[PDB]
Amino acid sequence: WTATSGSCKGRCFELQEVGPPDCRCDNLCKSYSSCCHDFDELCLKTARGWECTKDRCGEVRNEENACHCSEDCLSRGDCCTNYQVVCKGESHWVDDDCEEIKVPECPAGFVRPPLIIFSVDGFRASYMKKGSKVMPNIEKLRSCGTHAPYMRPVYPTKTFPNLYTLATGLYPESHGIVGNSMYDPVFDASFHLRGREKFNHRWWGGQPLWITATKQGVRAGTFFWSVSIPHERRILTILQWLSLPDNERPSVYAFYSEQPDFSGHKYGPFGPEMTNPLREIDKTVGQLMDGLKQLRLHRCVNVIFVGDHGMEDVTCDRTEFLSNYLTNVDDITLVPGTLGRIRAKSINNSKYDPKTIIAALTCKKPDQHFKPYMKQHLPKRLHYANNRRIEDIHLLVDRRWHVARKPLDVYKKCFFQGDHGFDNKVNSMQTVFVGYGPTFKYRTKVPPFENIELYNVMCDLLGLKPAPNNGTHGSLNHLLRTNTFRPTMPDEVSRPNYPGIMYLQSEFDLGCTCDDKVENKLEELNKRLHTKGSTKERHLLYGRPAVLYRTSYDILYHTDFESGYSEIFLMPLWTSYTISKQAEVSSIPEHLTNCVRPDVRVSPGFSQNCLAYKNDKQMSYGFLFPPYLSSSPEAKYDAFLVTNMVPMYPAFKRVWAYFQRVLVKKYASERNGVNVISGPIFDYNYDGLRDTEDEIKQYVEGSSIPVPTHYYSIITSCLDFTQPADKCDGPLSVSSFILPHRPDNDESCNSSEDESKWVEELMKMHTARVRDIEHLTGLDFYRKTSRSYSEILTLKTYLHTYESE
Ligand SMILES: *[C@@H]1O[C@H](CO)[C@@H](O[C@@H]2O[C@H](CO)[C@@H](O[C@@H]3O[C@H](CO[C@H]4O[C@H](CO)[C@@H](O)[C@H](O[C@H]5O[C@H](CO)[C@@H](O)[C@H](O)[C@@H]5O[C@H]5O[C@H](CO)[C@@H](O)[C@H](O)[C@@H]5O)[C@@H]4O)[C@@H](O)[C@H](O[C@H]4O[C@H](CO)[C@@H](O)[C@H](O)[C@@H]4O[C@H]4O[C@H](CO)[C@@H](O)[C@H](O)[C@@H]4O)[C@@H]3O)[C@H](O)[C@H]2NC(C)=O)[C@H](O)[C@H]1NC(C)=O
Ligand SMILES: Cc1nnn(Cc2cc(C(F)(F)F)ccc2/C=C/C(=O)N(C)CCOc2ccccc2)n1
Ligand SMILES: [Ca+2]
Ligand SMILES: [Ca+2]
Ligand SMILES: [Cl-]
Ligand SMILES: [K+]
Ligand code: NA
Ligand SMILES: [Zn+2]
Repeated sequence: WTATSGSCKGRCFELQEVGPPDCRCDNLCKSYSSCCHDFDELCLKTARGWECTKDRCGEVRNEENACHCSEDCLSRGDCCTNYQVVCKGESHWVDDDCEEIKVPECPAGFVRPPLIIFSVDGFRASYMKKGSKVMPNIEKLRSCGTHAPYMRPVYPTKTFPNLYTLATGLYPESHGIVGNSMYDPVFDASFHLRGREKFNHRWWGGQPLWITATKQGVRAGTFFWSVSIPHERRILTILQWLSLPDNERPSVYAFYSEQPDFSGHKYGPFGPEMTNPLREIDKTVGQLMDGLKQLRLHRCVNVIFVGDHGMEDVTCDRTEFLSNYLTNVDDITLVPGTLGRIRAKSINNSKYDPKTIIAALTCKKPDQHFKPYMKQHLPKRLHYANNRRIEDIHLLVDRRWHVARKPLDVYKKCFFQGDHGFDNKVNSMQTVFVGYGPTFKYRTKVPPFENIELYNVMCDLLGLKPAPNNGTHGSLNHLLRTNTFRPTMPDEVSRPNYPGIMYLQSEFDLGCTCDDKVENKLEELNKRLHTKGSTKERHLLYGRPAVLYRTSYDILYHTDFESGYSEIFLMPLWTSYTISKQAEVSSIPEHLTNCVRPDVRVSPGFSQNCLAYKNDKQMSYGFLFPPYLSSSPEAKYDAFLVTNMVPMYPAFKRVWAYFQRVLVKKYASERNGVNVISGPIFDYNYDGLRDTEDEIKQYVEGSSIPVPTHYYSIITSCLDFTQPADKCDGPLSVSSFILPHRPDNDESCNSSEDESKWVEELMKMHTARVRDIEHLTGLDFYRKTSRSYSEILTLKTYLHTYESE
């Protein structure tokens, strides 16, 4: 209930929104159906349009008018944005040459440069080049400011998850807005774009930028706009707020455009009808910049032009129907479209089995355009599992496609030609970033980066301390002229032991065997030196990783590789080795096929054993340092040490062996040497963080050997590939993966074929940032380089996406 017969006089777009049944005059009153009776008359004036004309110059102020052309308007802050151009012979901002903004040039009384976030829904990254002729204002922001070729959205590439990630720096699984539509089973309530439940604050986790600002004494304009408030009115409202007295004036604002998304759905990302919405957005940016220029704020404000996601071609005919795969289709609820989320229609259904639903949806049609997953098996780079609002069963849908439950759903609701929501690596889902102003760099292009990083930078721009978030603070320092954040490397928590030879062969009763009783002082001092770490600078090129949690571990040196061996998990946390361009792949000799050798530096009690693997009919083993890449027949023996062994399903060993035998050498050949660090990951609770030992749900039968959920590798070389990996003078290049350690290859529909036809594609699907591996292991990599730490943080957030240009 609203007493809508209070008034909006003097209250239009009030920043402190008032409590029911007192009526409202804020940005969102329309959305709540709670505006005072006179809101439209007083706050949504339209009389005479949005532009000054020659006859209106120096007019008498008429309060009915949408904006003003009178002499007093500038003091008041409510001139039409083109007032100085029409009435004072000024030029439009877009027609002025750009000039470096070295320092904020702000009116007296401004304590910090304001920040204006200009957010555009569905603005696909390629619009910057493809629409450049019709977007002169945006092109000036882009060419004169700092820009990335594209910005990576989060998954799912929907509006609400992405705007709220922008606001918070958090993955959807952490902020809780995991879709445009959601069921929370704790609340037993549903969240939808249309309706009232989305207004409840219990949906919205983390701490968005406007709250961060308020908590720290920085006033914020309201970020949200009701759809019926015209764009010119949103711009004029921001320009009036900027004219408030110092004590009332916000320092941070957002504008939101529903375009070009709205038209993109109807006409496709590049429909001829798309030109007009792009023109209209540009004119809005123009009105803002002209308006700032009139207020002498155009070299004072930092402006961010940013999108939430792109737009792909998707039509009705490109729909897969679950009714074509499932006989029980009415016993499930599907969240449909450009992703699928499945749960049971009724929690009282005891015969609902997710395992049989997944099997019925797996590799059933030759060109099947979606892939089912238990959410914990989704690529770790999506960070899309650790929320009760995300259903256990997920469908990753191919770009250009929809999934629906039954044909009736699609023709009882062709309407649309564009949609979005797909995997956030997909080129069509990429969006835009431009920063322009005194705090951003001048005429600078930066590499693509993820939208989770922006909250930290917006905090830097405003002098705020960010709430804990998923950005890596410092990794975007290269966007900024000043206000950079200078972090220190985290402190190592556990120091390693460096064990020497302390055990006799016969102390080990591991059920292991090796044919190694082979027979010199020239070569014996040599092997001892290698065991003392003489080759370690070749194989540990960027220093040893730091262990950031409490544990007991040993550094083990060898001719070809160095490892940090966990006495708790009975295997390496990490294994590091360098493979030059010239290196040769050899085979495992016949005599060594089932060889596993005791490591006389490590107690039998801290070792794996072969009997456990023999007993465990499901589990086999592999090696972290590949025997195939040994430098010599003699060095090869080190690769068979029980301390280089890890538990591996036979199905996974196909993957691992092809990676180690074929791909490592291929990358060394393509990149001029590679350094590789590989290791296990344990993430049984799918939270993206390193498990403690008491979280482990599976061990090798009858043993204390924990089974990894994933295996990682980080493959580093010189960015200038004319220099070998081990003699690199400048910036580095990295690609990494987090491969799921699965007992079958059901994920890969073509896995009955030769590994050359499917393994590399699997690895590409599971591409990862070094930072993702750090969260999952509690390690910190690249500790000893000569590069600036900010540059290393950028390297650690890099994701190799394997999309064309
Ligand atoms: C991305 O960045 C974010 C931000 O840094 C990282 O998320 C953090 O991860 C931390 C580790 O998991 C986590 O710390 C926990 O906090 C608990 C207190 O939580 C409340 O307070 C904070 C601060 O105000 C608040 O932000 C939280 O908000 C969450 O929960 C509400 C629901 O009420 C949501 O609205 C909101 O969206 C958000 O949800 C997300 O986080 C939770 C986990 O907290 C998930 O379950 C959700 O799915 C969703 O992802 C909270 O309101 C605190 O109680 C925890 O302490 C327990 O665990 C520690 C381990 O050290 C143990 O020592 C303690 O004793 C304690 O254990 C006891 O409780 C157990 C569970 O009930 C029980 O089993 C035991 O027996 C014990 O009695 C813990 O410290 C932090 O909250 C979140 N923050 C956010 C914002 O999500 C994230 O990890 C990063 N991601 C990656 C990949 O790096
Ligand atoms: C989602 C989400 N999360 N945060 N925002 C605000 C926002 C943020 C940011 C950013 F980039 F700076 F972060 C930029 C713009 C916005 C504004 C969004 C907006 O005006 N709309 C989506 C229309 C009205 O929508 C609603 C939504 C809920 C309730 C009532 C109305 N939107
Ligand atoms: Ca959107
Ligand atoms: Ca975990
Ligand atoms: Cl959704
Ligand atoms: K076995
Ligand atoms: Na398969
Ligand atoms: Zn959309």
